[PDB]
Amino acid sequence: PTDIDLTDPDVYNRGVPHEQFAWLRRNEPVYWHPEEGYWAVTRHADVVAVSRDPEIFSSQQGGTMIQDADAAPEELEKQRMMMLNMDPPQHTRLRKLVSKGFTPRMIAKLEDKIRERAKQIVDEAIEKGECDFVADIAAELPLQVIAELIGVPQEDRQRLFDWSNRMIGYDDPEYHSSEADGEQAAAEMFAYAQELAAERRKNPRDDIVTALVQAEVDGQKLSDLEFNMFFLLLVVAGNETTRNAISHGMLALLEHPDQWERLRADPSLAPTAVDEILRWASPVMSFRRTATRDTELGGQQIKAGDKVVMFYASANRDEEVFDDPYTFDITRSPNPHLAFGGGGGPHYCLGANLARLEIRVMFEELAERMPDIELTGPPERLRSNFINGIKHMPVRFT
Ligand code: HEM
Ligand SMILES: CC[C@H](CC[C@@H](C)[C@H]1CC[C@H]2[C@@H]3CC=C4C[C@@H](O)CC[C@]4(C)[C@H]3CC[C@]12C)C(C)C
Repeated sequence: PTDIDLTDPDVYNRGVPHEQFAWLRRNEPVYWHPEEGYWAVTRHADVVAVSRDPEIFSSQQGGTMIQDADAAPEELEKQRMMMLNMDPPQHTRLRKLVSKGFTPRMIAKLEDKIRERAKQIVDEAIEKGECDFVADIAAELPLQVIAELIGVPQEDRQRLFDWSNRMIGYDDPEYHSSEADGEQAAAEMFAYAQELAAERRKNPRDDIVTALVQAEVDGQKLSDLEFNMFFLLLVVAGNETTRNAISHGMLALLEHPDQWERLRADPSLAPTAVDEILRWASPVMSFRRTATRDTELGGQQIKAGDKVVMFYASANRDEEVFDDPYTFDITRSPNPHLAFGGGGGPHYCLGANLARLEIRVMFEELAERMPDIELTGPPERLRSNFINGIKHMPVRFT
């Protein structure tokens, strides 16, 4: 087709450009886009290869955002204490410090409380009748859960939601008002997080803030900025990913009504349904790396300093991996999708167990309760070159 600029948010205004991805996978799977420029990596195996080699494909050298913020090097330095933008050994140490609360056994203990919240959220949405599926359901469950898990009082959860909207929504006019919105949001959140850390140091609780201030690995503890940036990461990741998998998942189930019928008849399909909802929605569309040295990928020569972009949404339609990839099949198995990153990468989603649980519980509850969910208008996409997000989705229940 054309040589679309896949770092341009407007390219995604009418949905994920899956035909361009499909053409690239078949014809130019490792493709240099000129513009200085970037390599588009669109095949499943190549995204896996890039992800599992941080020595060659660095997250630190040029950060992980896909658009050229090169001549503003102050924004790279403002984000370099983000765990996402660290290479080993720095990243290894930080990941060990923060990982304890997200092991499967730690996440498994949350299922009953998550289920209680999802049941109440769905109940209140059903009584409301007409509502926004995002604000009242898809956003509300992960927001309540992430507040309770972190240790933020439920009364303050709306501040968490507004902050993270301002931090990721820098390309959407509704979510942000000026170029310093996210920086100011970060300053406010850092002040809030430090208050919480101070309280839990004096008086520990069973929450993630207490786990973080108490954590100690190899004689190391979290510094103030390390704590602040992980607190931020948890809040934003918790509020800007799961809700989009839920929104796009509900949309796909309504757009493929036979699949929704079968989930409501057999709720034991929910685990595989979650993975197909993640493959389908690919809420995190892409992440960037930078080649630390000359190297070859898919028979293509990548130089030191070259920007390399992994497109997870393209990999999640790779015909070599998924049979009939444009079919939404909630029983698809196996389903080695890359929605959480390439398998084998050191940055593979720390919250993957929590995300799956939240999505599974929510759609179970939406299924067990069997209201007739129906769209009353077109969903409004988030303007972004990074998130595949739904801002609003008006629906009617029963
Ligand atoms: C719900 C859908 C989610 C998706 C699709 C998603 C996607 C991703 C992706 C693609 C990465 C980077 C992988 C890589 O670079 O190799 C990542 C990293 C990460 N995610 Fe998730 N995520 C989700 C939910 C969550 C949640 C709920 C949390 C925590 C509350 C979370 C916490 C993190 C953290 C801390 C990292 C950085 C790990 C590191 O750098 O070592 N994520 N996520
Ligand atoms: C939903 C995806 C999820 C998390 C990715 C987040 C944590 C990345 C995305 C956008 C970044 C911000 C951009 C601009 C600035 C301004 C700066 O002054 C302070 C740092 C800050 C807020 C950056 C803070 C970090 C942000 C939110 C998954 C994939 C981990």
